[PDB]
Amino acid sequence: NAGLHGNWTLENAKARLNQYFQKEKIQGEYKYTQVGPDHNRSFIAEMTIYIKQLGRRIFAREHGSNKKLAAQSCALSLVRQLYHLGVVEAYSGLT
RNA sequence: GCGCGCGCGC
RNA sequence: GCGCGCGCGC
Repeated sequence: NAGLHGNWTLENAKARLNQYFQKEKIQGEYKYTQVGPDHNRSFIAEMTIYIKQLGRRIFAREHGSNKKLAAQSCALSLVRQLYHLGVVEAYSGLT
């Protein structure tokens, strides 16, 4: 499954996104939305970034049971999009 | 190796 | 805070 998407996963996606941000001298911000009531809260994270290489912006919107997971999934979608658009290489590290 | 910073885990 | 792994710069 990650095999279809350049071996980008929840555990390596944020690092690779931040490295893209650094190389491009941009900064993306996670925008969070509360889901469920206060005693059963989970999160939407979303982010929009302009990609110089493509001349267009991309977007991700993901749910997680906590803020950390919501942000990791958001970065995962973003990074997998960049992979399939050829902006970003397949993951080369270890698994 | 230093400066700035990031990831995963505990 | 600690461990391991990285990035940009010099």
